[PDB]
Amino acid sequence: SFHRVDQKEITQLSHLGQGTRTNVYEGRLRELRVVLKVLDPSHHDIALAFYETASLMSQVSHTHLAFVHGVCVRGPENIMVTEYVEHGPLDVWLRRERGHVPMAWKMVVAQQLASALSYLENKNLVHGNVCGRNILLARLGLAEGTSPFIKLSDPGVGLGALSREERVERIPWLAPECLPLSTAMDKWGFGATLLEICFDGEAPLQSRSPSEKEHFYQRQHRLPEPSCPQLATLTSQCLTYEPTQRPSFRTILRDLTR
Repeated sequence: SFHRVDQKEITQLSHLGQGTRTNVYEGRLRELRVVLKVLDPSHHDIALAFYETASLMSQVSHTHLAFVHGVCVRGPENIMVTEYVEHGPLDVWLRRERGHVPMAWKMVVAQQLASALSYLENKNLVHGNVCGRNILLARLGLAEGTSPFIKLSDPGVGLGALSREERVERIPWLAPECLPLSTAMDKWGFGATLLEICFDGEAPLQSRSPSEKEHFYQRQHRLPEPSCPQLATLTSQCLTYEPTQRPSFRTILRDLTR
């Protein structure tokens, strides 16, 4: 159950990057500013999972969830059409602007992200790809008199269909119980994303090889506590290996607002 987008209705512009089994381009939709996520040549089950993401994210709404417009099926190309959010991914922005972003700014985006994930929890819908790359900046909020505004993008190809190798590369955003689907995984993803934001877009463990990322989870080592000193109790509660011990998003949002 998703919108079929006819190929006459879209224009493809420049290449922005590569997502999980995708090439991502800027585009136009007749007009709206969009991103075009072109799937790799794939087995039908990967294409199904791609369609499933588009279907689920088409039937939810939130101020801090980016729009999904539909899928264009050119034969045998599959292209998801989604919102272009003006200032792009949070991780790249933070790295370019590092040492100019105050703590108070970071508290605002954490609250906004927790709001969106509170709604998804209430809807009992798994995201499965909460990370800096999928947080998009609609307003910058650094100028005097302003505050930032973010949007969480769709998860792309559903986590359930990816290979073990791909799951290892998503450490430490990936919930440990997903290494060998519940809404509990998104608590861990959220916690990992808060560390990423606090470290100015440098996630922990990203200078290490895949086998060393996996080994860290095998031993069950505890991730570092944030440079944002207020957040430490919260990130550690989110990043606990036992999923049932992680707090609800009602509790997370409540604690962040004060």
